[PDB]
Amino acid sequence: SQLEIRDLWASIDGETILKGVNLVVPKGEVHALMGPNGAGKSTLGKILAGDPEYTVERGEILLDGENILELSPDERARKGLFLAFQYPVVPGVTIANFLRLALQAKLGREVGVAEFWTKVKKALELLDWDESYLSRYLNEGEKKRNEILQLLVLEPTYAVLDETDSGLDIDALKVVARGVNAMRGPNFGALVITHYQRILNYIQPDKVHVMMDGRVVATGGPELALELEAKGYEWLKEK
Ligand SMILES: [Cl-]
Repeated sequence: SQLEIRDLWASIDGETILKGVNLVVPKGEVHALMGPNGAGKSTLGKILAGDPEYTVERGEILLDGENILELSPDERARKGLFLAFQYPVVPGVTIANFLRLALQAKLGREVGVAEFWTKVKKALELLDWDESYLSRYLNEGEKKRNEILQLLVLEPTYAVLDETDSGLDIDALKVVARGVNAMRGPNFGALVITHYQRILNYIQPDKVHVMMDGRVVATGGPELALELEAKGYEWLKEK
């Protein structure tokens, strides 16, 4: 019934970056994780993904009751954690073909044209996007659109979306919001990681967690993100 990070301690290149992270996202809710850059929010996202460069010293990550820290990235996706499929530079690959490859990898079986197009059509309807988009080639903002189509088609139970790399690029933030809002429901939970409050005007969070010095130092409703945007992180560090 929830995605939970419990007493998580982690380090990289021999240095402790996460210092006892406790963060729970109930299935059915969309939460935000904010914080100064380098204070741990993005490192948490990489550890959730299963980035092997990190060493977990203590803690657990439970997805609906099961500890996934020992699972490979592929195994976590099999348990319902969103893992976008990555592709290189390569010419002549339509978004449609790529999505079919991504869905077949996630499902562990072939997916026929009927199942594929029925699912794609539903996703396009929810996103209010034209089917012609699927004819675009990979590598022809844009990377975000492709990931959002995967979000709707792969139907993960939980998704951790780090949008720090979008900054204040409104188009990119809105594409992700369209996808997250389209997935909202009793069977989906999400954690949106961001430095700026901007995206939260498009994706209203049920709860906001703020991370400083490797741990969550404050939580609240959307108003907390608003006050942080108005006053700055230094204000919160003090009180
Ligand atoms: Cl970080």
